[PDB]
Amino acid sequence: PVSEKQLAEVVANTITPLMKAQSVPGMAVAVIYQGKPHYYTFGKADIAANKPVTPQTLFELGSISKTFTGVLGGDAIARGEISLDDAVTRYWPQLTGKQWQGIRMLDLATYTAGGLPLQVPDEVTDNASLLRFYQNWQPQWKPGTTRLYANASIGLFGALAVKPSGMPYEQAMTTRVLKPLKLDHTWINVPKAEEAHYAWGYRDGKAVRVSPGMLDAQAYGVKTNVQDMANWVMANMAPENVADASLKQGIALAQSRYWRIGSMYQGLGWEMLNWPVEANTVVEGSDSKVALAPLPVAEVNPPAPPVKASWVHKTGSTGGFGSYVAFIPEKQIGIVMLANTSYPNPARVEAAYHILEAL
Repeated sequence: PVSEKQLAEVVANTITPLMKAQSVPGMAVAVIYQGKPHYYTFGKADIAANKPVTPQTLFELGSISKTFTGVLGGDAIARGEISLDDAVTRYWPQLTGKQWQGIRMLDLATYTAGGLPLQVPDEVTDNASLLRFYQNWQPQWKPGTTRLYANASIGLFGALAVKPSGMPYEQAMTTRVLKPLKLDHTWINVPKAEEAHYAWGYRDGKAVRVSPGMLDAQAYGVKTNVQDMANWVMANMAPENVADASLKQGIALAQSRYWRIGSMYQGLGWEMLNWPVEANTVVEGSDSKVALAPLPVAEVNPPAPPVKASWVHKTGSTGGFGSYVAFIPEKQIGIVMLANTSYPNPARVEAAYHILEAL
């Protein structure tokens, strides 16, 4: 049974050399081992103000925000409010272009609509321009044939998934997901009273924070601390412990397997590989060259329910932040790495695999 002081040793020996090689200002780390969350903090949250990183320090999750979007969407399906096979036009009737015919909610959620772009153009600033962007979009591929990771895709999924609730995205997310799991320090909009905890991200010696953007909340705008994130991983790793029924099923639906892309499977927000897996496979798959590339998919119909023998993970970044989350349900172990500088994905995955290897 790994000793507590042995776990502390492993973490330090992997993280300190990482921060020195990658010039990382600060980092909060959480390792889940045998039903227990272990926190480790390093460096500075604010270089100028010389504020240290603490368990209450808030970091920008960037794309890991998509795991929340997927679970919220999952909860909505579990309630009967939406169906994955539903047409997108059912929820947004103004989307009249013929190219939208045949596109389902599943496609928006899993990046298989046919080439929706990585980013929403900054030229888009309101409902009118947002509608125009989608009406004029010309697909490169037919639906359900190619996966192309994109904010413009799952971003719209989240915006539409909450319409039946009648609540605004931020409210739906707080009342159906955050409050039930007691994630009291997870925000889309950081309150005045909590700003003292919001770290600064760094890029090229400059201090930056994420900028407002269309569909930002649904695709990359969540901020949180290592504690709420640790409890987020535990809720997803062991969903039987979740009290609310729709939420519990929502989490199962987000970890289901809808498509196979080589050795990886696409869930709602979450990405999975079968466990056991070699390090090289997870690491090279995380490189922008593969991760952002368009690749062919194989449909998993019926969708396969959650497989415990899986490596479930998600990378996430913003201009000045770099984060990573990974867990293996069968072994009940997980890891959270939040940093205030965006360093290469491969280096993040390698560090996490090494640490989980010692458990």
